[PDB]
Amino acid sequence: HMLTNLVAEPFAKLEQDFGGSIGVYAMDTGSGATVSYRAEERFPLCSSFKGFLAAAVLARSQQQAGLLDTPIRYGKNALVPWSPISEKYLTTGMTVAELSAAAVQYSDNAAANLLLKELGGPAGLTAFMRSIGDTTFRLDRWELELNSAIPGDARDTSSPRAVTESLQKLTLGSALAAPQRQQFVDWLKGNTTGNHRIRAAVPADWAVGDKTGTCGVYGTANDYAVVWPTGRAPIVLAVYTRAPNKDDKHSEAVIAAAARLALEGLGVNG
Ligand SMILES: Cc1cc(C)c2c(CP(=O)(O)O)cc(=O)oc2c1
Ligand SMILES: Cc1cc(C)c2c(CP(=O)(O)O)cc(=O)oc2c1
Ligand SMILES: Cc1cc(C)c2c(CP(=O)(O)O)cc(=O)oc2c1
Repeated sequence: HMLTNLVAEPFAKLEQDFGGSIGVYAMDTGSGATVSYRAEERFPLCSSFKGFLAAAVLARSQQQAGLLDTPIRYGKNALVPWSPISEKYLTTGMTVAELSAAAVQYSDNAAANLLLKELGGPAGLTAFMRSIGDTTFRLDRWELELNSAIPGDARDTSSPRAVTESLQKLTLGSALAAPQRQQFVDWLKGNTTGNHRIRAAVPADWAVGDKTGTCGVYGTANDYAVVWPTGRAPIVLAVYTRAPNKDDKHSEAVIAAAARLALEGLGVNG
């Protein structure tokens, strides 16, 4: 409660300058201290579901040996906008692991949709999240229909708190077996799309993995991350934004600034 009260005023100023709503939940996994701002509100997931998608693939790989090596072939009709890796292998195919890495590290849309199909669609990913104790997450649609980000629409949303809680379980807790857990961490650490978001608030000598999302309407974009400061326990945090008007633009700088405030609220110098 004390740290949440500590950052309420700066968060309100930040979201008023942004012109929308900012949702943050940050957890110090050492002390258990947390910072919350709109942490229970629903925000569109956008591409941030793709991280949980790769975790679901890894969970299944614990039950099905060789799943990660399975080649997947696809047609030109799979190549929806922003498929930067999968479009280069259209004439060849890619493995499940390569699709997962592309979905996490390049936010590749075709890769995400192909893996969603393997897992039974949006309801299958939602079922995985329920299995780890997340009752908030819901995926309803595919890329790119899930970007609609309609105000008040619960489809394809979660809350910052639920995102952080599930991310902790999958990267630091026991939701995945140790080898799969480290693979998930390694994919997040290799993400290329988040340099202007949470990472922009993280000192160079701290390890960080993240997954971004950008819906492109209603000022809606996000990032979640696990941060390993040196000499203390890791921090898990989620930063989500939205705004009232369809033509409102998202802001990467606002996401980075919100991450800075969350870390400052936890007393993590850096
Ligand atoms: C690779 C892929 C992509 C999509 C979008 C789907 C869909 C949704 P649609 O294409 O019907 O709009 C359902 C499905 O079952 O498989 C997919 C596989
Ligand atoms: C896509 C996916 C993956 C897994 C591991 C599950 C689990 C674990 P399961 O009990 O099936 O072994 C529960 C579930 O309901 O959905 C999933 C969806
Ligand atoms: C059409 C499109 C698709 C994506 C995946 C993006 C992303 C990557 P994401 O943040 O969703 O992971 C950033 C962006 O600014 O525009 C996009 C536009």
